[PDB]
Amino acid sequence: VPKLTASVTDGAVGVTVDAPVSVTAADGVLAAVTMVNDNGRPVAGRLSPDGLRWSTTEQLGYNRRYTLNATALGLGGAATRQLTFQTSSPAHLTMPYVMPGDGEVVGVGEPVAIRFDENIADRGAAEKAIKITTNPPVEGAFYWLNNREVRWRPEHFWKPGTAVDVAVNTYGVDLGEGMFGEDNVQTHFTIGDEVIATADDNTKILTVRVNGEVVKSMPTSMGKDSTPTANGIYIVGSRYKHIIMDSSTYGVPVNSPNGYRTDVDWATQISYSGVFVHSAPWSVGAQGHTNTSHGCLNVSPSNAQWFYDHVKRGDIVEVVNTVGGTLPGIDGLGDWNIPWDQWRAGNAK
Ligand SMILES: *C(=O)[C@@H]([C@@H]1N=C(C(=O)O)[C@@H](S[C@@H]2CN[C@H](C(=O)N(C)C)C2)[C@@H]1C)[C@@H](C)O
Repeated sequence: VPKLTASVTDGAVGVTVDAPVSVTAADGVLAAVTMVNDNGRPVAGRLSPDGLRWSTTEQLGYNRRYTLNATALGLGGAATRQLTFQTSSPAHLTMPYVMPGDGEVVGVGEPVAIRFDENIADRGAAEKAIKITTNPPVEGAFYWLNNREVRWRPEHFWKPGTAVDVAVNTYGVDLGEGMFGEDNVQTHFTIGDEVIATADDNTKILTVRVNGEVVKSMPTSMGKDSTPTANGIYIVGSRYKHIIMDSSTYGVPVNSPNGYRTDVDWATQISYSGVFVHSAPWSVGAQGHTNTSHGCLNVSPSNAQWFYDHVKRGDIVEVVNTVGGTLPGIDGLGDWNIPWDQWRAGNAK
């Protein structure tokens, strides 16, 4: 008689739904295989052309009891078998979100970012549920920025032309304290040209290199000694054609000495802390000579629009020789300031 094997055991509980359920027959073929819930609704499944193996084709649900019926037929006759199991019952669910967006072309400094809408109690599980593929292949590693967002990057800036595939396979995974993934998330992106801009406080020149060659110099005026621009490696973020900056947000009333409601053009964000490269017509005389800002890299209106036009998310701004300290590794765009050994060793525990 034929032999039936399944990837689940009869009477099992807490069966995780991160995996398909499969049925195999030896010494015969599968005539039929059905799987239903406790309202007798069938789960989508597929039987191989050779009749040897069947598998479910759609996500199983949480809190469900499934009944599997299978019948195989061979030379020695027929065999019919049945089992029931129950799936995980989460305490909570969390949903993941991943940047950069799918399809995007990004700069050589862009990390893979996966953000959850709940605190992750088992970072180790989360990391293992995330599969990142790279071509040309390159070693990278996970580091957590806070309790909800993990980052991934190589030791050195990405090589242009690298395809990155990210499969966040969290559905059915116990992420700790009864917390399970709400769904999977998939994304794909590509690394473009190496663009690295360097602001040297010694010279007050912001020089932009594309694949190693200067294509632009910009006189700049960085943060004054009271509020200096931090040295470090910054990752380019969002850009805006026009933006305001209110001191009303952060407590300071606009009708106060240090208050400021300021219309700003051509702003390219390079740190979560609020450092921008932007249009500063009112500082043009100081640019290339004196620092005058609150930290932002002030450039001329046409130098700011050039930057907004030719610089992309993930490109790099390196700041050097100023009187500030270093940008925090965990700023949000400060990832490269954490030494590799510390980054690679991670903080999953
Ligand atoms: C660029 O100069 C823009 C930003 N304005 C700033 C400001 O005047 O405060 C700074 S950020 C500043 C640093 N910490 C403060 C804060 O919110 N915390 C205490 C955490 C705000 C920034 C470069 C433009 C608005 O001036």
